Amino acid sequence: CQDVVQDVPNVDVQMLELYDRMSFKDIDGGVWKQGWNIKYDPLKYNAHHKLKVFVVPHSHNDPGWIQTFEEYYQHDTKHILSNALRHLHDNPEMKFIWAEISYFARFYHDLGENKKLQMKSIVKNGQLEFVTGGWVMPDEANSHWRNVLLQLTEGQTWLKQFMNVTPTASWAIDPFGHSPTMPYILQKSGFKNMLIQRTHYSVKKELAQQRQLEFLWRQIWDNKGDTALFTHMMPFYSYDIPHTCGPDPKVCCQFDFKRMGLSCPWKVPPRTISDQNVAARSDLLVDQWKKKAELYRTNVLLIPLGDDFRFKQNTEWDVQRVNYERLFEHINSQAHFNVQAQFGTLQEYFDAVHQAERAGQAEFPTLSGDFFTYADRSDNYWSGYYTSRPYHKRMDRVLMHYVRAAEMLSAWHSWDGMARIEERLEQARRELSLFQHHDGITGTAKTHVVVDYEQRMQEALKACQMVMQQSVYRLLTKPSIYSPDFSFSYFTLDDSRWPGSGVEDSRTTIILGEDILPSKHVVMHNTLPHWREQLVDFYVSSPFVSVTDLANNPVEAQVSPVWSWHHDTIHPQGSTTKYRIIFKARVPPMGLATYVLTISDSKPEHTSYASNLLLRLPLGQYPEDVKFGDPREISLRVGNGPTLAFSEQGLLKSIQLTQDSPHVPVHFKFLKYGVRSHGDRSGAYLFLPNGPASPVELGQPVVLVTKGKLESSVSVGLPSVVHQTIMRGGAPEIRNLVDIGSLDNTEIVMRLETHIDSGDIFYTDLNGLQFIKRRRLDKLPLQANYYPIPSGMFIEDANTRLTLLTGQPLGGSSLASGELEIMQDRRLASDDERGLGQGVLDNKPVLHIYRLVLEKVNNCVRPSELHPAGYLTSAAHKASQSLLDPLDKFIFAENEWIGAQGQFGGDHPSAREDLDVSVMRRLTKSSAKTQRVGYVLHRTNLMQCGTTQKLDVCHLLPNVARCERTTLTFLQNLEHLDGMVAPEVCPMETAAYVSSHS
Ligand SMILES: [Zn+2]
Repeated sequence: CQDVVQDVPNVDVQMLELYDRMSFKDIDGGVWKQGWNIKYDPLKYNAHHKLKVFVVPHSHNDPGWIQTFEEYYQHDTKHILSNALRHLHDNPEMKFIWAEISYFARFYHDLGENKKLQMKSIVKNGQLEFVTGGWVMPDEANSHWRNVLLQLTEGQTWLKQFMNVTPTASWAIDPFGHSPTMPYILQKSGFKNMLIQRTHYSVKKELAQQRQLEFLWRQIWDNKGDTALFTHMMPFYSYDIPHTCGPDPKVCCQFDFKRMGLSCPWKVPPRTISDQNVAARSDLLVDQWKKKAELYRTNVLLIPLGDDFRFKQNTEWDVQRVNYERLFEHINSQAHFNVQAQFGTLQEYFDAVHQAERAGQAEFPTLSGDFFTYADRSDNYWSGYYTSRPYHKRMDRVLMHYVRAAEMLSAWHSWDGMARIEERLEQARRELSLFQHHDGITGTAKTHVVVDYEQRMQEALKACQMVMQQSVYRLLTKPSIYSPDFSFSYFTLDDSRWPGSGVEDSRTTIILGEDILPSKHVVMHNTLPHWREQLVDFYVSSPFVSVTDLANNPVEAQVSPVWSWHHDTIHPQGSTTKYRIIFKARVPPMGLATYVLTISDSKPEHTSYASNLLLRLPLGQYPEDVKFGDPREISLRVGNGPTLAFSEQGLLKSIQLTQDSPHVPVHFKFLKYGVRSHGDRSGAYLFLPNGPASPVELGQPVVLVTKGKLESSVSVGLPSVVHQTIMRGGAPEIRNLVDIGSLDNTEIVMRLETHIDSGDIFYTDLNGLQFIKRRRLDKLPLQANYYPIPSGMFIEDANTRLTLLTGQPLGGSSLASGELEIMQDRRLASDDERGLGQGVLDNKPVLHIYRLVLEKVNNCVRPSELHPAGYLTSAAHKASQSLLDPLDKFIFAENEWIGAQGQFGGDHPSAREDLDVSVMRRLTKSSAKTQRVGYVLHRTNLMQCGTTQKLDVCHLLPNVARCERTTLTFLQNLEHLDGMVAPEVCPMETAAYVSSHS
């Protein structure tokens, strides 16, 4: 294994380093507004050194944006794919690339066998080429790497199954900035090349000037270069035809033949190509191509030809094909051009580029880093969509976990097709895959489309719950008794965090009575491959409840009241009819644990009761009366864990890690950003703040303090936010119920203030996979120092680190030494002129979840001050795991459960803490005679600060007949393991394995 901590990779372009030494001047470059007047030596070209031009037709299809998936399918996409099948069949020389397999599967399954075979013929002979072959073209900022791999797998599994093709070239023309997570996953999924477009105009100029627009993109920690993937960055402002022929859009627009009810903004229309004008038209176009070609190191030129939902009308196919063919015929026949031009595919471009490389014609630079935050012009930084529609951003992480749990729980067995496990899991995977779209999770779609995504994800959650509860009943019911009704609800799921009782009062109360129903079985699932102890809670009808395991061993518990917050002043009310029972569940690796909740007369031996302090109320049978008092400071400690001090407004002010350590200042504060009155308006995409954020007036808010042996919390009702700090004996958990209400042109930010001597350095993660060093640049505007916070952010000095872990992707920064900040929600009256044609006025209450880890790092082995990566501690990693993959809770639905067992997976290996089974998925239905199960293993890298059994997934299921290391999609064998043991994986590596069973 490589050391990813001590050694810094040597790369030609390191983006943090490049950023430091770039000026980012927005100079008028001429016809190429953000570049320069490109010049080439015409004697560069001759009969032995021709320019080879591939013109690659394409159609950018959004699976939701202005219209829903189905609306676009019926209005646009089904016509584009009908016409592609017809025109390509009829015209053997015509080419077309297709990215979105969600639309292609929708279309293909509706074809007659004749058309299906015709479709197969144009794929087989390379006329229609799939690029990436993901379900969608995903967002790269907010997306979790697990969901990027899921949507890739869903698209490529469809292509392999129905078209017997696996793309090895990626096409990502529209995501709003680019992540090195994409090459990481692509290169471990068999890919050889990828293409990107939306990178900062100053980065385009800078790389273009050095012909570094093609590069071997490696991971920021990769010393060896084994992660390297060949990347083509397109050089200009758009993927549209005016911005793809060459540097001058006024010329390129004349070669978009559909613009004869569309026109050219530069007011020179395209002209039909004739024998009268082909010599002149060809001279104009080839001059553009030769300028584009000066930006690249080979004599092979990519000329994309398309735009949004193009190639819809058969006459657009005619007018583009016939005019380009007249140009190609003229140019190829005229030796003075020294060009060979033709319709081509993306793979054809890359193949030719690598042929040129192998022949010594070019050697390509190496690059590490990311391409956030994107600006398409001036100060228009796209950091807005890191936060837009945060409700659905949170929903993404919930559904991610439920799909993982449902696939893992159901994987243990083969299921009868009558159970419809495969149908439910396929629905769940596709709704979540669809939401990865760059107008889904981004929050950049119209309100009615956001509603479609929400309803799709809600059906997906329901599908996962049905699979999970059937699976748990099977895993924990004696095989001699197990006799399932596949339509029956054996368990209901209990989720304290989604949507959140403050968002929807939906959690079921377990109603117990010595009369009516004395006891209830509950079951916890642990998707992680190690023993886990976590506090769990349930709603109960009485406070006099005792916890046992199934062996009747008592379990210490705490009962708290059920609190909710109300307006008219924001104040808490307490239930008289339901209570929280809280206890520590101990659950095996990838396993289940059964407990029993039992009512009594009065206070049981092993259940404690929390005190309640209301600073500024009956609780039925709750045996401790609520104490009252004036606003004042408070200090709480749970177990041996940290001591937290709170202001008289119920906001953290300091953390003491240990009894004999200092009171470290850590202040939470809420602030607000506004919208510019004059010039560019913030919208779904753009963050254009009218200066630094302003404190929110908190007034005299009501602070609720609940104190118990197992769990304590401070809650305050602030304007727009019910803020809560929960303590369970480690890093505290922060919950914000965010209701931005009617606060038009407002962004609400949560800031932490410390004396940590961070300076201009902070760390943010990419797709929950890796932490990247950021440097705050005063030469860039505020919105440019905003980065994606998909799962966490941290600041540190020589001695101290503060890490904030998130349960949802949000936008954030460190805008000053010792600060972190993270946006909670945004309400924007104005459109930001990127085509959505509305503001963001559909806000709804969302419960945001966080863990806050203050740590001493002076005895941690940290990377060199030159390393572009950071790494979490054990504590911060486990805290992230708590948020993303908590224990699942199941309440047995019926009065009695015959055959009930107490534990599943007691014999499962407890793997090293830095190892995860990201995916466990059964690949075969019951009717297959060799059953197959896919595993994705990810090993992170944790900082060694000076403090388990081997996991072989090949042997997790019995009767293993063989085991293959595969691509992450499971679609190709990479290494036969004669041994049928999976070798363990290196730090920051991800490997896939498929086990076969007889
Ligand atoms: Zn798009």
